[PDB]
Amino acid sequence: VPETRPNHTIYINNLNEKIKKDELKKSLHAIFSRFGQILDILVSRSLKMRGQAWVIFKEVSSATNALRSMQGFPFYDKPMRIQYAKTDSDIIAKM
Amino acid sequence: VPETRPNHTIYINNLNEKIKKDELKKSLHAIFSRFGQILDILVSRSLKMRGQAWVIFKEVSSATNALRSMQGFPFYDKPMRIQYAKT
Amino acid sequence: PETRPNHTIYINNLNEKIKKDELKKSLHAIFSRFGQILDILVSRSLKMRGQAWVIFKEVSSATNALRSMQGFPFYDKPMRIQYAKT
Repeated sequence: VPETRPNHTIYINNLNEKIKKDELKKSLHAIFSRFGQILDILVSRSLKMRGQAWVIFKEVSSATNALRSMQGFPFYDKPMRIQYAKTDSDIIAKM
Repeated sequence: VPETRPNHTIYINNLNEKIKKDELKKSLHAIFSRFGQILDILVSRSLKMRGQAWVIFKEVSSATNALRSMQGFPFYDKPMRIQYAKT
Repeated sequence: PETRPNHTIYINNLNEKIKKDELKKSLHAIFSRFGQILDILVSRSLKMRGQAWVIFKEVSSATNALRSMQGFPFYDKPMRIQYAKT
């Protein structure tokens, strides 16, 4: 059940697909910044990748609090669906 | 993203529209009183207020614990959708 | 009542594709971080499908598991969690 095992990265699904990547990244930064230091936020607007984002935290504890605190939060009328990434970002190996 | 910025008041939607007002308020009180001092609960089944409820806590910290703990709780067979109220 | 803390969480909206043995091993792997699990009840009878009970040694463990895993998207389905009721 790797998606339930804490690591530095949360995977968010069920995001409103009408939000532009630029606006999405700024909004996710304002939502998630209260849980710890964000290294970066990933959004692909490649057709298959819409409604999805990755928030990478400096510490695992920050990602866990963010995941438990924001699970199901109705953002632009849609509940956020949050997991941990199955694999954690290469940036963590470089920390 | 002001719906995600902590406030004294939580805004709940996706409430079961078949529950009547006196029973919905009493149930909302019984669920939310463990998180802090509740100043008041606004429910109306009138117009664009239906399926919704405002719980006003004495302290913001109580609202934050209430919203995070009860987000998606299946209340009368519907998952609670909880935001902070707008200022 | 479903909101009043007790030793046991009742989970539904579980994907019915999952078989008894894998579902119990998966639920133990998911919920073991919240406290000591005493057992997990699963039945693959029709009326018991998509459902499970996780019994913790302490009520505080059950409360943490329910608040922490509420709505968790497991096999494409957000977990629905309540405390066990009569």
